[PDB]
Amino acid sequence: PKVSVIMTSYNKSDYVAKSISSILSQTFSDFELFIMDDNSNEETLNVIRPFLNDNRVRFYQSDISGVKERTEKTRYAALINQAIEMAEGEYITYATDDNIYMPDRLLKMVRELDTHPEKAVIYSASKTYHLNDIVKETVRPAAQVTWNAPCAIDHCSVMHRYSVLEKVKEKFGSYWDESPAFYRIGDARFFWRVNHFYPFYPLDEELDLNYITEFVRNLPPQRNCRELRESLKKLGMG
Ligand SMILES: O=c1ccn([C@@H]2O[C@H](COP(=O)(O)OP(=O)(O)O)[C@@H](O)[C@H]2O)c(=O)[nH]1
Ligand SMILES: [Mg+2]
Ligand SMILES: [Mn+2]
Repeated sequence: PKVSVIMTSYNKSDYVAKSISSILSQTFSDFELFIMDDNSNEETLNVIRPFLNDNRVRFYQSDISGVKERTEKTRYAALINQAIEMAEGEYITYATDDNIYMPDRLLKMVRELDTHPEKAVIYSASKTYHLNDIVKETVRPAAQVTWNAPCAIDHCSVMHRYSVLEKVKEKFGSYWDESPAFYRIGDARFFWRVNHFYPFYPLDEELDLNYITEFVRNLPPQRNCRELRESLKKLGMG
């Protein structure tokens, strides 16, 4: 396949079917979808089950159980790293169990990378609807090329060439950072690694949507956004 979509899942039974359906109905259909379930409860696994009949889905379930194992590593970074090692696509993109892709997301992002060989990482705008009907609507624009993506751009709004993963692994030893000190902001920490070598190019369209309507005590102190952002400003790549 041209694209590898990597989705992480953990106990969001009321949302995961809408997320998976949004990917399977994409107008660009040449992808493989990894569904990396982190050993969710029965209700969630039963919602996911029928989607395993789609021949593009590659379903993996971890054996993770209990607070020690849940807090040893940033779990979605570990699962994304596992999927990357099995990925066959030229372009890599990410999805979560509570985010929805707009129907033309893959077509438009693939076209941006096919059309501009000089771009290696692209990001789109993102929208969040607050329900209570809609009480609030938030948009995260994609209006400029940026060398400082941490906490400005979400996990679910990006697509990049597989070759980006090579450069990152050469300097850092892994793709995503599995250290549990970056649990709250794992996507930002991966973007911080990518931003040592590549800027993020904007695609000014809202292509992903979010609907908002013992574990925490066993994590190490959480590093923050300001730390990553200041570190890149200091790095001075743009
Ligand atoms: O033990 C866990 C907890 C979460 N996740 C996944 O991590 C991603 C980010 O999680 P969450 O939505 O809880 O984070 P937030 O929205 O706070 O960034 C989601 O795909 C979850 O399914 C996971 O794989 N294992
Ligand atoms: Mg987040
Ligand atoms: Mn979430």
